[PDB]
Amino acid sequence: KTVIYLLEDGYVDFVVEKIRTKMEKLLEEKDKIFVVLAGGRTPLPVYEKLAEQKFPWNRIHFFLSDERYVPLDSDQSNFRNINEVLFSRAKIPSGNVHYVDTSLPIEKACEKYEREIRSATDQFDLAILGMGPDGHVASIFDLETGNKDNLVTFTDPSGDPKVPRVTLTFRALNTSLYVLFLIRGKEKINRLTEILKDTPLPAYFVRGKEKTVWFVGK
Repeated sequence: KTVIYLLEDGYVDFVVEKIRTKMEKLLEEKDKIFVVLAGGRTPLPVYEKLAEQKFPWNRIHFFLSDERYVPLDSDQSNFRNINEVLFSRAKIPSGNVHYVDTSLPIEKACEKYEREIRSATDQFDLAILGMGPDGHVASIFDLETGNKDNLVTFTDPSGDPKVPRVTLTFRALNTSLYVLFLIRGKEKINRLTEILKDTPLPAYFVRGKEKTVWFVGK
């Protein structure tokens, strides 16, 4: 099923508490858990507070949902931004953090990341995703991209900044037991209403195997 929380106040705190609870439940059941993270303006503040929680970080493995094909120290890099708020703030083992190596030619960066994901797990436990004001998810802007028969693919220059992207596909995202979307404001609410009326925006196709949850602010 899908659950939508409409929040007026205390957005970040509420989201962090829900994520905390879920992650703690997962860890009662399983030795290691596997978590997919989007970048962007809404997830980052949530990660910043998650980094402060007392988790057994050695049991938690993290994967980017997508990456901009730019240097990893660029302010446009999802790695840099999530490293700043989470990976460099919580004491997560290096081996537990998985990202796109944009120093490689883009196809090779994709294949390397695909191999790493496969090696780590056949199933994500949790995906924490944003959605753009156009309905895009991860760096899936077009349905062809999301439908690619791979776990990881790449795009032509797309989105803003308009740069090539490496992204997990619908296939990869949809192995997640729980998919959480974190959105705020009127435009993204408008896109969510379109999704409720079966408009095939990219985000429409990403569902958790157990549950899809939207945390909607504003």
